[PDB]
Amino acid sequence: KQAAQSTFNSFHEWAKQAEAMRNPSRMDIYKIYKQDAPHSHPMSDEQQEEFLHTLKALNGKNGIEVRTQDHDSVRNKKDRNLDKYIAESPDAKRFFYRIIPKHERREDKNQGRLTIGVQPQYATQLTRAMATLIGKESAITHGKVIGPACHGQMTDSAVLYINGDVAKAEKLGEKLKQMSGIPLDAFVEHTPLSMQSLSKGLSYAESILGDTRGHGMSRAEVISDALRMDGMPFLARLKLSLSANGYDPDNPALRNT
Repeated sequence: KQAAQSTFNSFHEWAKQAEAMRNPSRMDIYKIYKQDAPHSHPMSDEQQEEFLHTLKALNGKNGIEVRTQDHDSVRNKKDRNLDKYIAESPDAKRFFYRIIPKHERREDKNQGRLTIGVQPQYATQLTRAMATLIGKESAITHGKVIGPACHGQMTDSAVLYINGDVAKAEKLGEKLKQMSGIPLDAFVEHTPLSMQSLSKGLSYAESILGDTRGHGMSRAEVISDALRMDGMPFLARLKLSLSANGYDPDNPALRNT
């Protein structure tokens, strides 16, 4: 409720900035969300290398696999050789990696997404904790982490994809924090627009209908719709656009009902 209010208000602010623009495109609206990313200076060269080496060390152990999310690798079924990709790809420090359980878990059409924000110096530690948590918790279908050169500069540097609701995410979040060994001050105070803050560095949002546009683009498009409606206050149009698009009109982070 209080959670819902803070979340809606950041969504509404975003929407007002979109509304102030002249004939804004969906992409324009989306860039406002992208522009609001945290902007940490990257971890050092050695820290990046330690990150890649940890990925390779994690891959294939304790029920976990790590695969590049590089599109070319994926479609060619080449994403199954982590060590070779890191060795050769000039994008290895930049692209996303997914952390998956050895035995694939079916995704619900409606998933929760837990976004985790730590200082880039702790990315490796977080990644280890994510792998352990994914190993143990079958509610989590997979995780993803951005390459070490970009960790701390994206709205989505680290994400867990969860079959479950906000309560399940809260529990996994508190679990992640207590088990990671990462100092509490090292979590980054930042909540992406229209996501619900669970605690410092932990933000939650829900996706529907098997959506894969991503949280920013999906909520950007709710705003576009509201802008296209007429005859009602802008505030009511946003709430109506949320409902009509399947989200909770009082908490844009959540599915409707």
